Amino acid sequence: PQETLNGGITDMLTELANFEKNVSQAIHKYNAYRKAASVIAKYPHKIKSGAEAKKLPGVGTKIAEKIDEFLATGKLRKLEKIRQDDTSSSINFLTRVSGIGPSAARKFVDEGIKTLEDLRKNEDKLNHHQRIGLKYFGDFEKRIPREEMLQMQDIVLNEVKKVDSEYIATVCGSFRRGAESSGDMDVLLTHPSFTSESQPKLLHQVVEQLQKVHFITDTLSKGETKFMGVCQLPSKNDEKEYPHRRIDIRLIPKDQYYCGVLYFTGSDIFNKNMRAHALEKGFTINEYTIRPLGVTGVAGEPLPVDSEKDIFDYIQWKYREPKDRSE
DNA sequence: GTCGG
DNA sequence: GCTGATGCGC
DNA sequence: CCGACGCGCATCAGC
Ligand code: NA
Ligand code: NA
Ligand code: NA
Ligand code: NA
Repeated sequence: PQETLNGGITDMLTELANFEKNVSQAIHKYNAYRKAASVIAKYPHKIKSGAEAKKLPGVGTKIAEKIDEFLATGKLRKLEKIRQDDTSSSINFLTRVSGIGPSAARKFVDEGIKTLEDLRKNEDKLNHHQRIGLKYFGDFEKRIPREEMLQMQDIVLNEVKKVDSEYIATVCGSFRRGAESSGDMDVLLTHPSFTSESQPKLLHQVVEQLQKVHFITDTLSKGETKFMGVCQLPSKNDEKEYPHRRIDIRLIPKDQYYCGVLYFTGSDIFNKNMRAHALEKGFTINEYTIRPLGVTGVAGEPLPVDSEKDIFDYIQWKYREPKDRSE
């Protein structure tokens, strides 16, 4: 299907989704709208009525009614109204800043802070994360072309190996599945010395080396097992500099590493299907391990996993290449 | 808002 | 000061 | 009808 097919409807549902999440603070409604937009975005036909759309899982009575209004009038009165609402449109907007969620956006708008310009004039009211989100507001909304992700991976793999050749690092996400672009860089890291029964500095050493070579430019958060920050590729001589990008690095116990790589590689639809299969096969798979299930539903100890394939073998599933994990 | 036990 | 709740992003 | 739809880190709220 193509955007122009039911783009009006999916755009409408997505906009409704955002107001539910950022203004009404109804996360489940936010996801209901997203689910509806997704199922419709995959429908290979230009919808002619709400009834037609209602046959799709995720589209109920209310969304069907909204589709009827949109099809007959080319808009939704409720959406048009909230769109022009100064307060709501501002709260919704501010959450685009990383660090500013529904609560913060609401507080800011309540005190007259509604724009980036306003945020810029009120630095003392923003925490460290929010300040970084503001500074890179534009860059963070740009996608990362695969070619750049490759350049970024080169650097990450090189520096990690440089700190300790025994580290194992894997860039996951859609990138690992072959995507032509990514929204950020997700790095999974492990070390043989680190197991579930196991140093509290394995992550630090890597983050530090990446900062030393000036790849990592800012830190949103950093703990013993998870780092979230900002990075930027070196500027091509006198050529325009690259935009700053979001990068996360997670340290995971060796014995849980591949369940992690499998999970963070996705896609989400694939994960859902694989776990479903695992269950019907007597196994339960989460991001950390795969465990057998007894005849009464009791989970046993986690099974040994030394590769993604081990996971597939357990559930009698043929190994699936990342490129083929779209679903 | 949608689904389903 | 410490402990648990909350916000946030994923 | 009516409940469902996980966790690390930064920071706050309460003691
Ligand atoms: Na439906
Ligand atoms: Na935000
Ligand atoms: Na946001
Ligand atoms: Na070595």
